[PDB]
Amino acid sequence: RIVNVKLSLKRYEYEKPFHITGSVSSESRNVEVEIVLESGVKGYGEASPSFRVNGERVEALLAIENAVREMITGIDVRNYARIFEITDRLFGFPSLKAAVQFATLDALSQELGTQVCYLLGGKRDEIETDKTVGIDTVENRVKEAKKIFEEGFRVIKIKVGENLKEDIEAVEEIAKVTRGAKYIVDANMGYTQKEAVEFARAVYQKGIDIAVYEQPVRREDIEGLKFVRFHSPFPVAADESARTKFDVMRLVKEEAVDYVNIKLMKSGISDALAIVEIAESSGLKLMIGCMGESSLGINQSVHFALGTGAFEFHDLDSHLMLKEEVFRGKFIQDGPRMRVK
Amino acid sequence: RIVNVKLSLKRYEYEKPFHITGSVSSESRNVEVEIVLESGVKGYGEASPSFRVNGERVEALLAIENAVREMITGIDVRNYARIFEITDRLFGFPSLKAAVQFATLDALSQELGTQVCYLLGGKRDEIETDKTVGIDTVENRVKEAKKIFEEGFRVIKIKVGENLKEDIEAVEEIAKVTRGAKYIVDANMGYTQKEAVEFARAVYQKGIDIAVYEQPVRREDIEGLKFVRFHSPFPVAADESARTKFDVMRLVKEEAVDYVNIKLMKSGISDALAIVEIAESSGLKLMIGCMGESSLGINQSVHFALGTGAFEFHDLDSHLMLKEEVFRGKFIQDGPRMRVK
Ligand SMILES: [Mg+2]
Ligand SMILES: [Mg+2]
Repeated sequence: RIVNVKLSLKRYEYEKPFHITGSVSSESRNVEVEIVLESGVKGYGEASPSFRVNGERVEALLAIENAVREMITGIDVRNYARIFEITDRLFGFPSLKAAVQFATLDALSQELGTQVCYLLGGKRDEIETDKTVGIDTVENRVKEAKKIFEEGFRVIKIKVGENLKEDIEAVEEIAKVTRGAKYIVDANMGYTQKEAVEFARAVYQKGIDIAVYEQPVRREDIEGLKFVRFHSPFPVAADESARTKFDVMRLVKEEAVDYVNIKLMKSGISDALAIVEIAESSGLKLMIGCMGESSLGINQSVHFALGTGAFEFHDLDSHLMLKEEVFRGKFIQDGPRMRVK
Repeated sequence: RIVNVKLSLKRYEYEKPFHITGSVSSESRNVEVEIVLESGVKGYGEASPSFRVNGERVEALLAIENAVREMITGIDVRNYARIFEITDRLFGFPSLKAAVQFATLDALSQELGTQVCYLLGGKRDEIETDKTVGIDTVENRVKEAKKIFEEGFRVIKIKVGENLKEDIEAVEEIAKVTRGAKYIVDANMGYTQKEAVEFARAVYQKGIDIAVYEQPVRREDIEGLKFVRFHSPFPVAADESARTKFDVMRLVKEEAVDYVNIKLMKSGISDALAIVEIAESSGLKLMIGCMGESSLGINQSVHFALGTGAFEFHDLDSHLMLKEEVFRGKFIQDGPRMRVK
């Protein structure tokens, strides 16, 4: 039984300003969640709210701690489905929903003498994450790309979306100095339908292959996502357009995308599990991503990825871009590789 | 880790012959599955093969005991997702796939010190099953209906499909002497689309309400199921047409039915979990059914239902129709009520 739920503000600084389409961050403000059971067991989760994607604000999350306590204290974690249904009402605070739900499983796994990944199926023992190259000058982008490659990452995520011509130039240059690596391009909704297609064609013509082309158009433009998918040689993914299990069910029905970038910060554990099942029951493929989680937060996704083994690609580099005094995940990080203890 | 698997035939005789559209059974021949772990823990499951629904034959299941053994031994039950994936290759032996997957969770939960239902979410502490009135003369159907009503069952499942006129009469007669009960009518594919619609409209005209109208047409007639759904007042369910998670995705995409009768014997635990997620992500509603399971076999569905709490109706009565020496389920039953220990 849950006897207490604590929310705490935790600030983390980025090695350097992180720039993506329409956004620049030098700080990541998260809300840490701790659940305490009467037995003494403590489960931990982390919420990394996004105003841009989920409409959330950290101050708002912190303001509802008491309501969260009233919602689930007294409930036994072995009846976790009840906790999941209740926390699903927090659809306006998706990142907190995710933290609370994971902390619940974290606590439950401890009581059962096991780990969250095994509770979810323990399908994989290891997964590899890519690392992101934020928007900057072509020169700096190429520089960072080389450094990432030299660090051992064989999947490089390239941000674009604000300048088609320069974006194409950047991808081409990066490709030259990182032969052997796969590439993921993320426009974070910056392109129009035709621009998105032009980008893919231009890069394809140079002999460059893109593993995943993330959310090229605006979030409401489902038809646009489909248009790019059907007129672009690379796998197209929905990120901002895919927050709930209902959004995914809709994207599948419309045959809108080849991929969906699942993020616990958008869907929580409950919807994430539904999306995994939906993808495995259709032609949809998945990749798991992140927002601004610290190591404790990425831990939630690592266990989810390892347990379900449902992803072709993993973009869980958030903690790698933040200055963090001490590692706090229940997993092992070895370069791009991640395993469980 | 699993060090061995054993399959063995188990026969159960019916209190009386069970008659449904195009099939009469006097006995249920099941295949019990036992998995042994290096720790000494033993997991149990039961396969109730259906030749009519799954194309399975008891002899064939027993014949591949060695193959199954080779497939799963050496795998830790904490990595159950791996076992699920491997056993998914037994799509030609669905009932066996179910028995093995459940035996796995049964063994896993024992090691973790909990029960299968809690492992699956522990959503509910109690569920209620209906009881079936097989095909017979109107007079005998009415007699069995009264008896079932007297036993405390408030949801009565009525078999029909071989005689439209007599079927209507049977349902109308049963309704008069069981006021207060809800009814589920199952045609087992016996009607043409128009006959199915006429059956429903006639019952409706007499002021009778049908909770679930199961598989009124042939299994391949998806548009027929949809036709009945759009032209009759009661919720229409797919049973024989819904075996795999892929069948369900198709049924949802085509808006063919209101309900899907999930059966572990058709889907196994893996697909059943996917179907539950697909339903919760759409307008689809679910009921859980059975084939010819004995108490040990029904236990698999009871835990699935209690843990997921995903069903509106429960048709888990096969063990109540079979003569069984000793009860062998890990659950408690009081009339239509079923709870866990
Ligand atoms: Mg993205
Ligand atoms: Mg049926």
